[PDB]
Amino acid sequence: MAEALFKEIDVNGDGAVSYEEVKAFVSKKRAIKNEQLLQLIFKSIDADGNGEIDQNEFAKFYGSIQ
Ligand SMILES: [Ca+2]
Ligand SMILES: [Ca+2]
Repeated sequence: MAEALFKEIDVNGDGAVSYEEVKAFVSKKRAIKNEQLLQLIFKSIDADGNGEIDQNEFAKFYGSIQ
């Protein structure tokens, strides 16, 4: 219900979540192996898609307020 979830999932306190981090987030709710969805969603959720999505990018992406 906020952006804190993005940083919360980042146990490494890096403020960035890569494709793996994303797939893991949803994996915590169930078991759904999506190679295509992961790749597409990875670049989609990532503003710059630079290996991982930064906290700032996620915030601005939340709600598609770009
Ligand atoms: Ca992280
Ligand atoms: Ca990034």
